[PDB]
Amino acid sequence: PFFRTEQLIIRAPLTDKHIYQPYPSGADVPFGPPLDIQILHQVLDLQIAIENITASYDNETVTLQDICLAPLSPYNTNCTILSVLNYFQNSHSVLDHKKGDDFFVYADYHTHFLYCVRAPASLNDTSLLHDPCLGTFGGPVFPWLVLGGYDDQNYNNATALVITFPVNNYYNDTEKLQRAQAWEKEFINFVKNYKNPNLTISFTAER
Repeated sequence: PFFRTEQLIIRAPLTDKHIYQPYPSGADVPFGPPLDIQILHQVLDLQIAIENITASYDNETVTLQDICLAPLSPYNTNCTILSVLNYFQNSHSVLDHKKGDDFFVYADYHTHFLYCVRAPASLNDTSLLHDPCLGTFGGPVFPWLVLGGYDDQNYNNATALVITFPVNNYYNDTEKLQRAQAWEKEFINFVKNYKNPNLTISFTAER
């Protein structure tokens, strides 16, 4: 009777903490293993791969786009994806945005992250990048829904990422429910056969 939850919890066991040192000054900001830039690129590609899973249901193909919660559709049909990567609009190149010299970096994904976790609905991070914080589904991503293992409200210290793909409930529509469940089986098969030594992944699909 409520939305269906497909979910991943991702950790980076072989990755160390690192230190963001802001420019021109500012105090050091620690960043947990899974907010390493290379880990975030890997996770974005896993997320996109999930977005492009297709299941076979009799003579139809079922995509996530067919079954996902797209509350702003038909005008914005982007699937709702609650993920830290949506602060970068699920874009490798936004994630790599940086303002810097040959010696110094004035703004980068650290800056954007630190701003967005406090202003998730903002269209402009007020920094030299001027990047939006809104996810590509047109809505905000609250930091406590997509990060775990941090202390207080220091989301930069997160030790796990939470990625959620809401799917329609299809209450009183068993036919479409069949397609959603076929896609969920394919989701499970994919993730259970995805082994990346730099990542641990807990994964669940709706019962």
